[PDB]
Amino acid sequence: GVPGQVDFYARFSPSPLSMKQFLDFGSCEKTSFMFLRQELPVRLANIMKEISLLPDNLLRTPSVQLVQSWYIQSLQELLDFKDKSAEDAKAIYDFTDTVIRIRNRHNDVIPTMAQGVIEYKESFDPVTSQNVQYFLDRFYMSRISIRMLLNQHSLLFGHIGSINPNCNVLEVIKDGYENARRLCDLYYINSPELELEELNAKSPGQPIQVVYVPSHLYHMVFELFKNAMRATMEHHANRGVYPPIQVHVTLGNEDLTVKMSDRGGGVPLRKIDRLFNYMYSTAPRPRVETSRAVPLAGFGYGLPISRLYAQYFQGDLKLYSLEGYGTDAVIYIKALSTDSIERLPVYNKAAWKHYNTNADDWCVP
Amino acid sequence: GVPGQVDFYARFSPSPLSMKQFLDFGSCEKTSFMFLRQELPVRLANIMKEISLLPDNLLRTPSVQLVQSWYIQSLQELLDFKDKSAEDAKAIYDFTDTVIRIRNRHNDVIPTMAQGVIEYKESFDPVTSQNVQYFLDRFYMSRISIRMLLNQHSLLFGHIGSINPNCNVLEVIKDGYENARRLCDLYYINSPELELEELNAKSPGQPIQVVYVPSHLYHMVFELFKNAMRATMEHHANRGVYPPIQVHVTLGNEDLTVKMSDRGGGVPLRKIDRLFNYMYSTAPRPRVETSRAVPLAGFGYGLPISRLYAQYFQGDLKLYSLEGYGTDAVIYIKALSTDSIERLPVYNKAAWKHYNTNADDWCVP
Ligand SMILES: [K+]
Ligand SMILES: [K+]
Repeated sequence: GVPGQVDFYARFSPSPLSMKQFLDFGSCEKTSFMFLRQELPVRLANIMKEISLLPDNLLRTPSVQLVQSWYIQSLQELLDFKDKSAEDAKAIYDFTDTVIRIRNRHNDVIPTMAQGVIEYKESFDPVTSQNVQYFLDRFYMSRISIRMLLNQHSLLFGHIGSINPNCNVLEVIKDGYENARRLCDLYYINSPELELEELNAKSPGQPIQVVYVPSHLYHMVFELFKNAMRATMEHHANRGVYPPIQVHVTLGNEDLTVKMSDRGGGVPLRKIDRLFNYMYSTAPRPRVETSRAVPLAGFGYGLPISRLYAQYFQGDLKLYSLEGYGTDAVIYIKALSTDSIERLPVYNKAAWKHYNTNADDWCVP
Repeated sequence: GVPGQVDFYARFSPSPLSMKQFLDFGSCEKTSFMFLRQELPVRLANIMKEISLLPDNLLRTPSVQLVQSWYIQSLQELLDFKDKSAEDAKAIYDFTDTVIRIRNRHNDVIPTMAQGVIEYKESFDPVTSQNVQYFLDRFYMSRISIRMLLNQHSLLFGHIGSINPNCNVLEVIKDGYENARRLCDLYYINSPELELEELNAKSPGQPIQVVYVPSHLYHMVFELFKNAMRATMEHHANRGVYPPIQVHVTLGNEDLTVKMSDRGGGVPLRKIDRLFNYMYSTAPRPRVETSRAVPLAGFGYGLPISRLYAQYFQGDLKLYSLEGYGTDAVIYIKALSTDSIERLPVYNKAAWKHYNTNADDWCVP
């Protein structure tokens, strides 16, 4: 059975790696094969059990059925190697090929799962919508983790893979700003300027670098800029004077922090968490047949996924807004590669109970 | 039995009031009596069941035994009225006297419970210390609620009680600043200046007022100033140049926000929650027999209790710090009295399970 393969591997826990451990891999293709031939089936199988717990009307959508079919095909291909000899040179070539194969094929899972959620809302619940939120954080975090392993192995055996041991933080920030700004200019015919301030408390006046995945940092800052820009342009639309977006970067002993500050009018505290809510953030997918500029907010789960990127390596992404004034968004990244450990979801009794269960200890307002 | 009185009333839930409802009371002593003769025993009894669930070595301390004895005496005195005639003028005089009696006697519960926690740490656990954190938020929130009812009734029948329908927010802030500053000058022989900015988005350039309890707002800002000041003076000690504390007040449609910003060097994200942790924040009580200035941090649970004040009426108090640079503390208050509903703990099966129970669904770092 294919349910049997899934059940067997889902019993196991994923094995989180530190950023330092990823970095030591890039220094032996055989040592990666032995790791990944178990780890990948375990990671795939754990998340696949949760897909199965989705509301039937979500599960049954064309998009989710497509995504599930991809996971099933991927598992079966990796489980073709379970016994195949560790000493065999063809098998490891075939593995690195299968990994490269799987990586370079399904870049589309994130918007496709997001289409499934649209298909779900369109044809059809508050009880099960808590399940959807729980699942999607776990699914997308799992995906980040699985993609990380596929990317490292394909880059090394196909800068230490996708890790830059010396990630230039301000450079990434400025690239994120310029790319967001181009989109802002397109949609609003104007855009806020950037004011960038830095403090290396660790070593004052020296460049701020960390061991990091640059494309992760990019996704986070690019998405935050888009959000800051939209808030700014929509708030000050009447005045025609648009306050800059202010970014403060600090390297401390333990935390790299990127604070992004806008004067876009804020959101009250009751509402601010909606920005991280999949069911609320499920906006229409921009249509192909138009020359009209793409809006800076909408489809694609930019903010919730940005936060998952922060949290993946034990960082965080927090928003706090002052309604009527503006918003601060703060990225927290671990300054030390040894503190940077994968945050991985695991399927077990506790995960299953979350889908099948549900603060009585406080009086309701 | 006295356990029996407690059990009977603890079955009931506390009945949270809105700020608007408190305000309508002050417009009929008889209508308050009928309310409080049930509500007070219910509130006392619910919290008393949780005191009983404390670790034995905490429960048995002299200080906690004293506090429990006060709760027991208070309950017994209010339950002297349960049947006594609602139409009787002497009984209502005797009730308003009993309420006034109870209020004007035990102003000391908060440091006394905090002494109990010192006595507990001194002579004696990580499992039960989660119970202590859970209890103390609930106990101190309960206390705020019970004191509120005692204060309203004693003020009205002994500005709408302790509620000011037109609380001048900046005035309270400046009073909090000056009082903190005097203590800062005493301990550090210097202090940061205040920079105060305001925005009434609701009605631009008009004074910012809300329906609120001024002494609650005072406690919050005074405690935050002390914290901002200590961080500032201790960070910049070598330079002898001390950056101002910057406060931004905004009235929006739904939220009154007070942002307090310091350049006191911050705390990494791993540690920032310790400021709200009772067992970690349990510092030595300042000794009487000295002329040495009292430190701005230490004994008394200022920050955790400040946050309980914010949350009591559906507000919040959040900290976010940039390690190596500084910290923002944000008070969130409901702008509308009708959104301002008491947040009350309730004893039931769920509360009991919290003491007798214990994220397996994620991999540990
Ligand atoms: K598992
Ligand atoms: K109860």
